[PDB]
Amino acid sequence: RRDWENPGVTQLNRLAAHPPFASWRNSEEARTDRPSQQLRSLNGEWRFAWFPAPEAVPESWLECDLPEADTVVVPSNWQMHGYDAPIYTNVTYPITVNPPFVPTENPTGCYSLTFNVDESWLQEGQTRIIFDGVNSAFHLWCNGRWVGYGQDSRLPSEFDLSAFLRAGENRLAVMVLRWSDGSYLEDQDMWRMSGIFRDVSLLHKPTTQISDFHVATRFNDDFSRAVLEAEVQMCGELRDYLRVTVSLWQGETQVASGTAPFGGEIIDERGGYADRVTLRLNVENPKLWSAEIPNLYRAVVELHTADGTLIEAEACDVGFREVRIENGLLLLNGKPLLIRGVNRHEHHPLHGQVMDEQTMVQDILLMKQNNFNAVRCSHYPNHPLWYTLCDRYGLYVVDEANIETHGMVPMNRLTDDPRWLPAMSERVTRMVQRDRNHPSVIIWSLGNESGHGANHDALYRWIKSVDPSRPVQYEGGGADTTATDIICPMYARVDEDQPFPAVPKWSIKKWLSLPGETRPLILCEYAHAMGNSLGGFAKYWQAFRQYPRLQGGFVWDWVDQSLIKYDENGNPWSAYGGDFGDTPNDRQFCMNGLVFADRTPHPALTEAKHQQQFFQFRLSGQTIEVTSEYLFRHSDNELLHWMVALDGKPLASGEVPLDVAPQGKQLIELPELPQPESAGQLWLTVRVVQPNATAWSEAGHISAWQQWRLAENLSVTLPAASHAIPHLTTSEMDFCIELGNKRWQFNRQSGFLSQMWIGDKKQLLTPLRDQFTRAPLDNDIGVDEATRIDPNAWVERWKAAGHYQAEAALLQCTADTLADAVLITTAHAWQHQGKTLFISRKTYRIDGSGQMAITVDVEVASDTPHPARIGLNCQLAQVAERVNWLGLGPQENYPDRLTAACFDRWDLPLSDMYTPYVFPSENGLRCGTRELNYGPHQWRGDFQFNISRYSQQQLMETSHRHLLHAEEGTWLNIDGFHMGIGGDDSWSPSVSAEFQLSAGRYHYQLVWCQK
Amino acid sequence: RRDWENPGVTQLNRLAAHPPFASWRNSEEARTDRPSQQLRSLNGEWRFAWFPAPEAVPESWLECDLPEADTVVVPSNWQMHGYDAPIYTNVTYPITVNPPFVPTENPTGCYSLTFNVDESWLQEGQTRIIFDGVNSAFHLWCNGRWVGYGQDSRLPSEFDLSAFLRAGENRLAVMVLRWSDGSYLEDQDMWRMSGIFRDVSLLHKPTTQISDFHVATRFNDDFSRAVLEAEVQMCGELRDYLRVTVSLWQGETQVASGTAPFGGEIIDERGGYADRVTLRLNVENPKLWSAEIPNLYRAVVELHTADGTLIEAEACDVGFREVRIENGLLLLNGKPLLIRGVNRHEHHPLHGQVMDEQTMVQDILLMKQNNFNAVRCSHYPNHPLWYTLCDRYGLYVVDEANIETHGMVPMNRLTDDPRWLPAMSERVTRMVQRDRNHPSVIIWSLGNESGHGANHDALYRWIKSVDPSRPVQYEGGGADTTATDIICPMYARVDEDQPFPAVPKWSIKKWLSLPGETRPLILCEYAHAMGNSLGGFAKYWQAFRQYPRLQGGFVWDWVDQSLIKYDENGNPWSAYGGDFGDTPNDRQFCMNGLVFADRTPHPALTEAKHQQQFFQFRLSGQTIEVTSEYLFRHSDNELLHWMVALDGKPLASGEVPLDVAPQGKQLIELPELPQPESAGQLWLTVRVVQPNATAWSEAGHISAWQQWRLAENLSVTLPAASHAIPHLTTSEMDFCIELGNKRWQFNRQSGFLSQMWIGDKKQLLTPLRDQFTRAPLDNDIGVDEATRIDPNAWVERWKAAGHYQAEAALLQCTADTLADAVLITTAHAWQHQGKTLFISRKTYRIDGSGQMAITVDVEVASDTPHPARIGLNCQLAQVAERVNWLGLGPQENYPDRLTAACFDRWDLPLSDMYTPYVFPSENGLRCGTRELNYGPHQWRGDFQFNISRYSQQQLMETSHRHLLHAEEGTWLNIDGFHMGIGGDDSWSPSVSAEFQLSAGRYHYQLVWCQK
Ligand SMILES: [Mg+2]
Ligand SMILES: [Mg+2]
Ligand SMILES: [Mg+2]
Ligand SMILES: [Mg+2]
Ligand SMILES: [Mg+2]
Ligand SMILES: [Mg+2]
Ligand SMILES: [Mg+2]
Ligand SMILES: [Mg+2]
Ligand code: NA
Ligand code: NA
Ligand code: NA
Ligand code: NA
Ligand code: NA
Ligand code: NA
Ligand code: NA
Ligand code: NA
Repeated sequence: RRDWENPGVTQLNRLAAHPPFASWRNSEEARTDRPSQQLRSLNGEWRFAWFPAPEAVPESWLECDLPEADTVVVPSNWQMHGYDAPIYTNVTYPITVNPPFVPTENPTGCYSLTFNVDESWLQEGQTRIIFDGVNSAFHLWCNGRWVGYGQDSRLPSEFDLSAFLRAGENRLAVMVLRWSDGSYLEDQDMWRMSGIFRDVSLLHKPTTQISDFHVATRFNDDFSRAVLEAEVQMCGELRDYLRVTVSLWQGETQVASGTAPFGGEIIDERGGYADRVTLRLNVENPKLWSAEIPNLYRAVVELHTADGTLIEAEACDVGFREVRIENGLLLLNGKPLLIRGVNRHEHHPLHGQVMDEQTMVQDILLMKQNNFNAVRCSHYPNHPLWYTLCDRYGLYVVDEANIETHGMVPMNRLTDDPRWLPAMSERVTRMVQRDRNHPSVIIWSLGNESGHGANHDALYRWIKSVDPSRPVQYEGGGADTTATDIICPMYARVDEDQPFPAVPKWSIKKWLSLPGETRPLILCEYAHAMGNSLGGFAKYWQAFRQYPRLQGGFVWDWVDQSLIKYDENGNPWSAYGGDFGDTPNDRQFCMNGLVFADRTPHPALTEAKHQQQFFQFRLSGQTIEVTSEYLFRHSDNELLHWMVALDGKPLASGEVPLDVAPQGKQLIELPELPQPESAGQLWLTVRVVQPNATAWSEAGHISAWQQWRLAENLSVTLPAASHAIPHLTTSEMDFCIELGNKRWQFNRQSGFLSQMWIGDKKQLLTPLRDQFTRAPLDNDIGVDEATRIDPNAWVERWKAAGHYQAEAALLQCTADTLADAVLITTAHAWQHQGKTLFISRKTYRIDGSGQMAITVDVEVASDTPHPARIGLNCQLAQVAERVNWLGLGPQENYPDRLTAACFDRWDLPLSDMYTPYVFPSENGLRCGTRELNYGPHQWRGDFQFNISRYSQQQLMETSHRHLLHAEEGTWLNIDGFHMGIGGDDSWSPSVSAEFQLSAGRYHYQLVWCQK
Repeated sequence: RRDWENPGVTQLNRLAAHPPFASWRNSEEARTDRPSQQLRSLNGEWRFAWFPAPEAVPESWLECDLPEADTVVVPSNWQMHGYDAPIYTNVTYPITVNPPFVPTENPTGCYSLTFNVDESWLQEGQTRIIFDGVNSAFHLWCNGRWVGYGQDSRLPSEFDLSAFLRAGENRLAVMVLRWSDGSYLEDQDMWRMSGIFRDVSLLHKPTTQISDFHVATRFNDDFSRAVLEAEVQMCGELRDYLRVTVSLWQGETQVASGTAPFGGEIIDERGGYADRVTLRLNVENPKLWSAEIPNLYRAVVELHTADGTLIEAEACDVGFREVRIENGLLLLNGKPLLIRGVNRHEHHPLHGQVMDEQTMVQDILLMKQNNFNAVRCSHYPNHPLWYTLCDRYGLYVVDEANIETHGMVPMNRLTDDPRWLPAMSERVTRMVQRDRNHPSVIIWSLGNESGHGANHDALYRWIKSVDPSRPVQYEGGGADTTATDIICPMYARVDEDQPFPAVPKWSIKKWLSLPGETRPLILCEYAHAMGNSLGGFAKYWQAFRQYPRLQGGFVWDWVDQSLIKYDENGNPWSAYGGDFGDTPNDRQFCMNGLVFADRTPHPALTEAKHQQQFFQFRLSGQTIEVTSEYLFRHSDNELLHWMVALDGKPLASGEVPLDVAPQGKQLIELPELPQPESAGQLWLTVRVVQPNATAWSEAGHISAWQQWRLAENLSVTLPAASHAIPHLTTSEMDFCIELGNKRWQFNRQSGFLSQMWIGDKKQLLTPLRDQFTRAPLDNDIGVDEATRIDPNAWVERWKAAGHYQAEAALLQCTADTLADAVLITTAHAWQHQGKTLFISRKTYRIDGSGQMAITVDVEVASDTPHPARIGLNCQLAQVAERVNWLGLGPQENYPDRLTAACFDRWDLPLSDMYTPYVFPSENGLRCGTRELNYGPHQWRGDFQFNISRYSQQQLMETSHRHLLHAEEGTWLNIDGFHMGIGGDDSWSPSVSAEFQLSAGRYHYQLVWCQK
């Protein structure tokens, strides 16, 4: 019947959706959340054979294992075992757009398992199989007989096997299709994979059973009284002796309990639900759930006879919290939230889209350690364990339906079509039925990038009707449609409007106050963290803090979707789109994470942590004012450490207990600090330290920091009068300068310093030259292709203007002998096709102390695109182990992403001065640097620098980090000025005006000496 | 696969729904609505075989005609051809409630047709087959090859036959199932039938085609300017040369036109619809559509080339009107509606549920002639022609989705279940897609009696999104849920609350002003017209007129659902539930009509016509004030006739043209009327007559009437002195009175007048006795049955109290001789089990003029249920041809249903004094009667009476009208007092307090003489 090419058939013989069941037959096991004998895992070694189409599958496979089959681990994606290629495409569907049809060549995965069933399971009750995740559609047979069919890759499909099984050995056969009509609703920007990629389980339920239960918590005005309402539904043999008991536990203490027979209130002319009961439990002074303090109770639902026979028990964690929107604000337990969120795909570099507990916990720990309090399930319901972990560790969750039709033209072509309403309804309704009891879920989402269709409006109303406890949001069709309670745009900028036709992205500040608008605004996606990014992140956070109705957002996104491949030597490397022969593909656009695929942080993670801090600081004279942004908790695991240093030299430090109420303030007066006689800038650094370990952090965890300049004493002392005078030697081709053990050589044809000697050892492999370009960042490139040129992207503007190919023409090169120095004066013009782009005028003053003072003045043509940098570069002959600097660090920082960096004396291995972005670009810059030390060299001034074994040219020319080779010596880039990195999005120019090098004239000065 | 036991499969290979198409290939034929050669009817003689289940159908039937098959007319219901029994059940499902399963014995109708097509249809283009109505589900084969499957009995199912067609003879095979999962949504209170019961057609469209079009009309503040917006969608290959023109025609004049290429506005990030276009046409001073003046334009939609070649055209009638709810009022073109509505099922006594143009037109004519302006499609989409007729004749329509789940427990079991959302959605969405261009449709309804579920809220929102031009209503779950724009209760009473748990029926006046309530109230069902009913109808209309937000209602219902059966002699009779061996059944509950099945009016229809009049009248002195209730039309076809009569004798008359603006008033001063010295009451009668014929009425049509009492001159003159004196003869057993040739005999054992003679001829066949009971009306019975007794019903209260069994104990019987008269005095006690129910005290005075004056004083025990009547009855020996009376008439009238009746001298054949209700009961009463003449007899007083060949006993004991036999002589019932008939509903006591006989003591007087 080709059910996989029919959106009218999304399942056959599939059981109703419900909250997580375990069918405990002992109430104490249910209370403690211990394993249930009635819930078995079928994970492990299965048999697998790959076919190019379902028509290629032999009939014998239904009755008998195929000899050519392999033994593989389940859950798995079959692409991860090498059976066919994973495909990375963003918007464009991986199949021809011809709904509801899929390709005749439809990769088919034939899974089978021989497994044991105990006689006891078949003597009574009901045995069901549960497939938590099958991508994208499947038929199931048991012992050769057809059972049913399922679609929706991201929710459990359950089938009754009671009539199919025999005692002892049984065989399942599962035919999994890569493509189905469901694929039209699964166009998320991610790797396209397939298989049985979540858990498989066997569940025994009694004939008379709990078939559904809902838990709600309502509160009085000040949250001092609550009512827990539990609606319980049964299936099977309905009798007067039946009862439900709901008991509520706080650890080992029972706080509340209620018992009732079945038979709900009358609801209409035909009566009520005889198979339902609602229990209402009064709870005095409930401990409330938040991401700050994830207080949980345990609810045990016992189905039993009145006279005391437990039939079965189910249970869940209960978090007492109210979510409501009032007067334009999203409130949790009466207080306005500030969402420090991130979007998180389910991705593992080795296992693909298979999730494990260890990876989930690792992610949650890192998120909380970096001041995140919220996660969006981009863009599908997650593995069931995710919600349990968010309940327990404390993260707010946006649970999102598995509906994305991005590649349709227009985007709402399916979502406005009533014929696709059934398929869409199932993806929304079965999510809600599964996840509605989790306190961590605070907002429902209708899916992602599917335009706005009448189906969205219908399903919005459905959710509002069945679950009034949670707002519903949806970004499609302009972010503020009738299908959303929250204005939830993606990549709307802070101040700048983007007035696209039909779906404009207004400035978020402006959006709030459009005529008639009252809703809160929380960005579903913002700060696109692709490669060297998160420029302008601080601008979002300032706006969030200033505007009550700007309640935060979810960063895009958590983890790079890179996959591991192996070279000829068997060494692993990170692969992206196209690396598996997948075509068409979207190359590196799958890597947008704050962390690498192996969960190593990108530098941008520290900027997020800092801007998302829960304590705010102000300094007034000697007094530090600390303000708490916590809504519910006191600062009961926090001390403030302070330190004052003079140009990195510690002068005084202390620690003070933090005792701040939520939303409260504490004033801390610093002790009397002695005025230092020595020249330099005094800097105050404060850090909030957590003395005690928590569920999510180690003792000594730093949660917040801030820095201020204190008193500065400008140096007025003159350097000691030099004994010697440098000697100049002139030839037609060179100016040569000598002083003691030092020599400098300036080439008179090029006008550059071409060599230096310390003692007898040469210092340069390439001359010291101006540099006005950078190896383009992902944000500089956007959607620019070799086959599809985007002329608006920064890289294309620079290329078209000739920035990368401009040749220095020498205008002036002179030498003068002074009383105590030699002065070299140069001027160069950079030209492309008769156009002068830049002029650089320099002096080099070499004095009797051996120091070389370099003054640089640059003119930039007003009509050329603003340059990426204004600086110098050279390749140093030496490779040293360490890099030591006085300036911002320790991590990579750029002009629009340097708030997290602190001014101090930093010392790192050379390798740490390179950031291994999978797609290579300009990287490793440190800004605000006053002194740099490397080998025998010292540079002083006020500059930005990077230092590495890789030239800008190599970074520019290499597509993958594993293909980079260390060059001879060390490439040094020292910039007077560097352009912002941007990142509001990564497909259009996003560098704000104040971070563009538009001044026309630029001045910087450096001293180069030997330390 | 048993697709008929799966609510997830409602169709296979079915084409999208759309407005009525004809694929005109000539624009003038489209404009004039003439036949299209591309649309063929397949109605006529088909081959048919009946089977007990689909499993019994032989495979050979797919390939060739079954020899055992019969030739039958299609469309038809196979029950009407006698292949199996139609079932009448109200609430209880006709199948075991076990969703989604149906009985294994599932009557299966195998239809086939041999046909050929035009050569050119085999050449190119798309040939589809359209089944307008198949009950309840079907599979389709063409030339032995399976095509598809369909459900929903009340909307067209269309399938592409292009790839199945062959040269020469083709064969259709249609397997129709009586029961399917669709049956769970089709539990309407009606006969349960099956088959291909609406049209079958073939439609040949081009491959490049108009696939959908929507027409909208928006207005400025005073309706002097309109914009017609037409959205047009195509299927097939897009070409740059393609255009759409929409032209608007007022008869033969083109008033507006717009032309554009395809390609709609940008709607999201992916662009717009390249396969759609919206045309906007400015219309100055549009003629507006209303039921009062159904002004229509013709919209012609042409798919054509830029250089003028027509590809195809579609078209519809356009009515310019705005429907909105504002400030709690339902407005049409800015004016508040008063709905004079009726519910109408599609029913024919011979053809079952097959509708034809002639019957539809007959219904509309009768509805408009009886002052109805609105119809509710209870409870499913109607035959497509219905809406066209309502567009053109002018009736407001509520279009209702084919969803009723009344028999579920509770009522919302399916409608609150997300697994039934897909099946429900199609029944709503496909109705809107079909009917949205009809101006007569002003309100969408989500179905009937299915409780209130989340699926209702979802679909409510879907309609509001897709079609903002019409309010959405739904009565289920308490009539004021979140799924309705209009408070739309069924059988809510005017003043009396019915505070049922969960779903109370408040007094409609009270309902409006409940805290927070703002919506209009229009009863979806009221005034249940079952048998002798419509008591208290005037109370509704008084309330509707007084309360702005009470905007009327829909009477239940238009036509009795009786079916024709034939007796042994071939004579037809009207049959109801159970008469076909159908069991369980709900007997006469299928007959609730204002008209009989053959469209003959019940007496109740005139009460409806009168109360629904469009002119209101007041009298002050000699001035008649006429007020128009029309919203839009002037009284341009109206003449007022007035007449004054003294006790039925015409005294003066005249006529005046009505010249009244909508909502306006006209004063008409009556001339100087001559004062009659002759005693009696003067009565004024006015009637509004339409001099000119219309589309819906004949010349001379009476649309309104009213009566007033004018001057009364009481008679003070004494009658002529008696010439003779009556003589008394006494025996132990009798008092006999003689005067001339007249004799009266009073039985001294019984205490009643047992005989009268004129000469030798006996006048009585049964003695003249008190009567306190009536043959129970349907309203007296309710849901009371032999198997399940309902003690609250009036009939059960009367039976339990012994009213029907009470025996007359004689207390007193005396005779006195006066100066000119003989006086008989009697007293009787009616008792049951020692309890005295009633006491009757009488005097009979027989004077020398031969007149018998009867004075009756009755005492009714306060603790007995109030009696049905207080009167006398006898069986007269005489059978005469005519009945002449001075009182209310000419039609049957009761105390709570007599406003339409007029006081005058009436003269009818005896048969007209009997109302042939299919279920026999008390009938034919006429009230307010001062004089009754029958043969030689005259009765005078102030009484109610009925007169017929049927005793109350026979009417009470006979289940069907055709089983009644004329008894010897004539049964006369003369009541001093008669109880109301009620009818607010027919399953609970509904007679209002003021019409119950609760006064305890009653007096009346009569004179019996020979004329
Ligand atoms: Mg499918
Ligand atoms: Mg216990
Ligand atoms: Mg046993
Ligand atoms: Mg997308
Ligand atoms: Mg700072
Ligand atoms: Mg079905
Ligand atoms: Mg019903
Ligand atoms: Mg009247
Ligand atoms: Na805010
Ligand atoms: Na991406
Ligand atoms: Na503390
Ligand atoms: Na690169
Ligand atoms: Na009204
Ligand atoms: Na009925
Ligand atoms: Na007139
Ligand atoms: Na009867």
